[PDB]
Amino acid sequence: ATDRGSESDKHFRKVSDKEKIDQLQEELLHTQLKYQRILERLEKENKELRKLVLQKDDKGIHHRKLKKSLIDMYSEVLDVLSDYDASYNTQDHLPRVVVVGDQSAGKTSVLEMIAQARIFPRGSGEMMTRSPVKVTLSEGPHHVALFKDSSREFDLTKEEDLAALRHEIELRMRKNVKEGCTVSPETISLNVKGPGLQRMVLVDLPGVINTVTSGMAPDTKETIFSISKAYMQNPNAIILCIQDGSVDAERSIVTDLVSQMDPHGRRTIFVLTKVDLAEKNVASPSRIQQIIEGKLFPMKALGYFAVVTGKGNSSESIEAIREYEEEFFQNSKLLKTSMLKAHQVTTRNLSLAVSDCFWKMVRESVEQQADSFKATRFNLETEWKNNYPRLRELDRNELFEKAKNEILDEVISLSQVTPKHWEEILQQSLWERVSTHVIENIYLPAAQTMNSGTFNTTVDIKLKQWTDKQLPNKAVEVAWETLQEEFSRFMTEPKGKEHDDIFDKLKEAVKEESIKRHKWNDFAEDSLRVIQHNALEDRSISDKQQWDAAIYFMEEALQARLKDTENAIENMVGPDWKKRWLYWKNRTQEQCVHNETKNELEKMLKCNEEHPAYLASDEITTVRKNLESRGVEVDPSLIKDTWHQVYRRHFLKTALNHCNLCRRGFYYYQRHFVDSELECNDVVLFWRIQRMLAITANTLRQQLTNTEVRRLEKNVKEVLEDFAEDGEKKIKLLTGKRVQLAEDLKKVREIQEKLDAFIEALHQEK
Amino acid sequence: ATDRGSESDKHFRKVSDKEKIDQLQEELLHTQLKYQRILERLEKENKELRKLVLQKDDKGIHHRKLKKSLIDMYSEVLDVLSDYDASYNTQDHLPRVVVVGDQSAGKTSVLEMIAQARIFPRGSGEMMTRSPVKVTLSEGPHHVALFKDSSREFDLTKEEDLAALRHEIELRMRKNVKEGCTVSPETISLNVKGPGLQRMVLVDLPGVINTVTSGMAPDTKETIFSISKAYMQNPNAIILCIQDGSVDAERSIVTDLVSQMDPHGRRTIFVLTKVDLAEKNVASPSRIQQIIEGKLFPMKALGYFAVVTGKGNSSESIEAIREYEEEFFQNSKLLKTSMLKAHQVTTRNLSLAVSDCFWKMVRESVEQQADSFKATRFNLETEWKNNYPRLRELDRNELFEKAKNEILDEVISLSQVTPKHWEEILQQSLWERVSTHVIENIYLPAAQTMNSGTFNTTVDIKLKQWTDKQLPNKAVEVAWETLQEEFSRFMTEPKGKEHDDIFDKLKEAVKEESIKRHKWNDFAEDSLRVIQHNALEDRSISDKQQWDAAIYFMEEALQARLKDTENAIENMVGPDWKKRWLYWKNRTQEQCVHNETKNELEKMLKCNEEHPAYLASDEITTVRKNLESRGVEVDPSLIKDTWHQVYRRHFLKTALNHCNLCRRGFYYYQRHFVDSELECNDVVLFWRIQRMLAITANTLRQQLTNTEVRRLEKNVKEVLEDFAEDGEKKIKLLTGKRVQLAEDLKKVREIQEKLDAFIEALHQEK
Ligand SMILES: Nc1nc2c(ncn2[C@@H]2O[C@H](COP(=O)(O)OP(=O)(O)O)[C@@H](O)[C@H]2O)c(=O)[nH]1
Ligand SMILES: Nc1nc2c(ncn2[C@@H]2O[C@H](COP(=O)(O)OP(=O)(O)O)[C@@H](O)[C@H]2O)c(=O)[nH]1
Ligand code: ALF
Ligand code: ALF
Ligand SMILES: [K+]
Ligand SMILES: [K+]
Ligand SMILES: [Mg+2]
Ligand SMILES: [Mg+2]
Repeated sequence: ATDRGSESDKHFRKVSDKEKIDQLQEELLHTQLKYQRILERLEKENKELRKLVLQKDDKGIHHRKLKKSLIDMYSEVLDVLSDYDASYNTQDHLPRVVVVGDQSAGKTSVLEMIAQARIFPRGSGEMMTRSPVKVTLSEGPHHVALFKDSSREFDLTKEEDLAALRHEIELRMRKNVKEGCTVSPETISLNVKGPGLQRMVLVDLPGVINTVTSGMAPDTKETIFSISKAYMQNPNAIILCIQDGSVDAERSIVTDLVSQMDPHGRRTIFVLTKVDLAEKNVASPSRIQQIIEGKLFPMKALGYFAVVTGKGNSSESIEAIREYEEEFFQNSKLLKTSMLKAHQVTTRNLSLAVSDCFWKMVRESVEQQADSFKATRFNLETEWKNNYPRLRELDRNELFEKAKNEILDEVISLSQVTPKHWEEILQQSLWERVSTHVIENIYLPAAQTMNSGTFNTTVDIKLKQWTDKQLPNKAVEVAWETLQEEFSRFMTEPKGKEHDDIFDKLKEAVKEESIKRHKWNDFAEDSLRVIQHNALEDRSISDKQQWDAAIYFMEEALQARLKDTENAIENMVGPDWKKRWLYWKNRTQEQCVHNETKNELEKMLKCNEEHPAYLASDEITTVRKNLESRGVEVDPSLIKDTWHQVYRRHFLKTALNHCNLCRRGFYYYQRHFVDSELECNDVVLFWRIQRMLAITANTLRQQLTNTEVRRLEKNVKEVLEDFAEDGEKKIKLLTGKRVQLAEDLKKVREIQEKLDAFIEALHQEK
Repeated sequence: ATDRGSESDKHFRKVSDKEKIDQLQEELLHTQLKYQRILERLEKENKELRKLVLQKDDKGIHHRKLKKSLIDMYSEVLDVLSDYDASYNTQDHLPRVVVVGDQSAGKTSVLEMIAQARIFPRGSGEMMTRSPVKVTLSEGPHHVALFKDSSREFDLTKEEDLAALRHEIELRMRKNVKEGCTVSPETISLNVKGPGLQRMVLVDLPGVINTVTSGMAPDTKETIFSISKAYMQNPNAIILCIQDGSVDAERSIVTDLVSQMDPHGRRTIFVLTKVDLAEKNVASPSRIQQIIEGKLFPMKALGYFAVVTGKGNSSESIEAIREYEEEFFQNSKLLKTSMLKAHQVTTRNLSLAVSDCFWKMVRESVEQQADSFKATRFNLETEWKNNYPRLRELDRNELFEKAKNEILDEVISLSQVTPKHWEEILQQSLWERVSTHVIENIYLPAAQTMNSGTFNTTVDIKLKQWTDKQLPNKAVEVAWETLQEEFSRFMTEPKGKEHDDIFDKLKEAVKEESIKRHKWNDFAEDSLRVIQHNALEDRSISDKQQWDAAIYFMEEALQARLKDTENAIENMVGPDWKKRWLYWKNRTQEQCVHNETKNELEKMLKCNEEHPAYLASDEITTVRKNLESRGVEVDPSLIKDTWHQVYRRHFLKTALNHCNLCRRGFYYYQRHFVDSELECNDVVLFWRIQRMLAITANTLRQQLTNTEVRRLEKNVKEVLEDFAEDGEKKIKLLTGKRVQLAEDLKKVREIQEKLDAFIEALHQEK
């Protein structure tokens, strides 16, 4: 009878097994223990069956050391790195090839005529590049590129598919840009296969703008510079410097961006675009001869200075661009009358030369990263472990689940609270809430008559009306709060000096959802009304012990009121001579008035001890004249306020003296046959309420332990499952700086594997 | 200007004038004044004597003094006395033409013989006359009728109006008779005029059954006898016994009743229905002759007449009665054998014998009804003079008006209550409500940490959440309930002896109605939330006096908590030896066990006075084993609860000593360049709590006095209007037994005036 919710769950839980254990045992334990093992061993078979078919498309199985997915290893390493750390602290050490040049140059053309002319939005009229776009190029058949690493199935040779693919990239480009600028560092990941593509990662960084026009947000050019740090602070970056062939080199921006990155040109190759505009204006090949020699290019870029040319139409196909480029370069005086042989100028030579320089840098510098990340992990683990010796290995998934079980365990522990605590806490809390209402609004005005029948009649009518409207509504609220008060203590209270504060955000977050769903039984009040009516209706106290308990607790309530009034009075009247002379204090003129106003009222009560609480205006006038006769002029309102506090002090002392004789007078045996005027009807009123609330608490406790705590437990389970799926809150709640460090350690460990996997793939040559 | 009465008077006068031209008086200019022309025209109509002369002629002698002046006025006297006196004990002097008998069909026919019109319910095989039906008969324009309170005139020569009269009578009978019975004493009244009518007042009473069949309630026969004795016991009434003539004289159900109520033959006249069955010998002719002569009556009788009717139909005219008077008696033995006398054949002789003796009884007996009227008025006025010298015709209207005015005045007085009292009581009530919530849920749990900064952080977070969710709702509850308390104090019995309870019914009903109809401002809680958040942000304390005030505030709260804990502890462990060996008491086994556990925990806390609230189960086991070594075995929860109580007591004593040191330090001076041992933070918290409570109380007082108190006053006025319009609620509320005495005195006076006018007219008739 102490608790019934736990028994119900066990009974039906066994029933479920008795009917379905022959299916549950296989699914719940046998399958799950083998499930993890088969992931390593049997999924291996299905992965290999498809992988081999995919490798045949790659040709990796057919040809040793030659596989189109071999270059995809390089991108996988960077994809983890960008997710692990997209900031300069990690990005600055990641090898890459970047397209750098004046925005007007159309610098991206170096990549458009390879694969991107079909799927990347282009054309003049507006700035196209909005954020770094990385394209993973690989020798292979035509295949729809990955867009934001998302799979696609499109034909790259038909306009209808390509147009939709151009839309997809544009959406990422603009969405990466936030208010205040037109460019964003947030990168876009593309991976395309097709003929003529080289194994390398080329990034089209947003074009630099000398000045921010009114058509662009003010921070455009500063943002591009910060994005330009992808190479300016990256010793592993290869820079393709694009000179806008429409304008002279002395008008360029790229010269300063790269010359401050590598003034020796060791990390860069200079490329020129739109050279054919030289013949749409008065061509000056003598300036081109300086261009090839790098006289006017401070970065002294190394390699052959390739040139890109195009019809300028934004619909020219990749094949059309290649054919146009070859014919123009092989005949134009810009290159035929200067030392720029077309077979070195052609973009396809740049793609090969860029691919050649790409693998040179990657193999040389990649091994340094493996040592760097390993050193990082050891330094992080040493400090992380020393500050958190308890957690040698931690994850945010492990952190959440521990709380999930811990929370459910505590709420169950809350369900283990004995009724003794519930009944005492509910009874004590509820009575204290309504202890003054009865005294001030029911008892004291009823005490103004000497007719005990009216006294009991008056209160009973008020109580029944009060009972119907207030008592069960306050009682449930106390019970609802009382359960939450213990729940919070069970939930988030520390175990002395040991406490995992890392879990407090989730615990309180779970509570708020669980209390919102904690709807107390809407009919609990109806039972209490019947109970309270019966508890009040039965006023028969035939037991001395019932009398003894009721009177002592009534005294405490009255003594509390007496001190409450007395403390208010002392402030109203101030210190007496004992404290005025002891602490060198004095009275305010109001306190002086109150003391004399008190004295006159005390004298009035000294004789008229039975004076009713209500004062006649003649008494108010009499006091005023009695005080005015001593030089004290008092507003009637002061007297009435003084009167109320002093009267209760007078009354309450009388009531306690009545209580003293009620217990003592009846206690003496020979006095029980003396019918004195000591009808302790207040003890009858107090006793019934004490019993009435005690029964109320028991009804609340029964509902508390039978229905409400189970609803609280059920809601917690519903909320915790929502949190289990709510990754963002789990991240937002689990921010303890050790799980985040543990998360970083995991990512560092993964990168070390990914770094070595690619490095291991480099070592396939020997 | 400062502290000058003249400025206050000028401000009050300006505001008063603005209110005088406000919307309250603006509406009256467009709703009341424009009808003063109609009021003036009505005054001119009232001052003209034309209406008074017309009333004198119409309500007195309109050329018919005997038939008109005091026949309808006699009916009014009877109606007013029956309204005042439900019983007939006071109607002995007022004669009536009473028709009683069995369920004979001729009961309807005799009443239509005297009231010569087919106006009475007609039926077969049933007792149609459920309830008494009064008809006033007199001369006037031929075949005209009236129905009391139906606002309709009836043509007695057309079937539609006679049917309307009968159907209205039947409907009133069906409303007088409740389910389960067929009869009801409630009356139905007609006013019928025609040249064939005498100055008579007739009552159509249910026939006697003396037995109940067909599922009818067994009380029906006693109800019938009571209805019929209400008149048959009237000394001045005239009783017409309707005898069914289809049976022998030996079967007469009503003879035995009149033989006891009228053994002297002074009222009772027997009439034989279905006289055609004497011609047919269906009924014994010998007994018919003897009843005509009167040899068969065991009593004296006033007379005997024949009921000259045949089965006929409901459409048969009165002249059918004349035709039967010719045919039955010229053809039958009733004259051929001289069984019946000629004057008994005539029903006009029955009508005249009843009418003349009826008015003779009127003139003989009605006059002396003034002696009992004067005696009743004397007794009522004597009771008033002895006990209620201030009591007047305090009927449903006067007491209601006085209570309404007192209620409005007391509500205005409430509306004028000073802000000081409002704010003080609001702060005290809200502190009573929130002190233990703060102490138990914020302060104590926070106290577990030694870092006052995290203590303050947790306290502020909990306070903000409590403000957002609970605090303003408790504040609004406090304001509303405090308003209710003051409103009840004004509305309910003043705490004196002068109160007259007679207004308590209306005062309490109005209080409940206005309180339940009152609604609080919707958005007070949002302002309170913002205000309380800002006040919480205000952590700047500079005055030692605020420090000490908050110290004593939280100190008194803490001492109350400490005493509660100590009393619970004493209950848990029982009294000490000082009482065990003084009052010869002892501890229970649980009490000794708890005392030993407390001693062990005290020893533990005397080595670590800073031990946290949480206990490890190893400490529980150690205490259990120590108790075993002391002969005591305990449940872990026993130790846990003892620890809870004693540790809280210890913490409270420690906090009280901490306050004792706080009052010897201060927020700023304890910290800067001093070796303070104090580190006091509770004072700031509870000082901020004091300030927030004071600000909330002041905001609540402003909202109250601006909107809510006047809203309650307006609701009170609306409720008073509703009660004024609600006659029934006034009837039930105003049952003070003095209202009823006033109503009885007024009604006795009215019947005395009607009787005096009636008797004066009677003397004018002689
Ligand atoms: N004349 C000429 N036009 C080019 C060349 N490369 C690209 N374009 C034109 O520039 C436009 C878009 O090229 P794109 O590489 O996207 O430059 P961006 O949009 O300014 O970054 C298209 O209309 C192309 O025809 C080139 O080498 N010579
Ligand atoms: N044969 C015969 N029929 C009568 C006599 N009096 C009345 N009736 C018929 O019975 C009906 C009696 O009316 P009823 O409603 O029963 O009177 P109630 O029972 O006293 O209310 C009339 O409509 C007549 O048609 C009578 O003396 N002889
Ligand atoms: F014109 Al660009 F990136 F070169 F938008
Ligand atoms: F039949 Al009756 F009164 F209705 F005698
Ligand atoms: K452009
Ligand atoms: K009948
Ligand atoms: Mg572009
Ligand atoms: Mg009848």
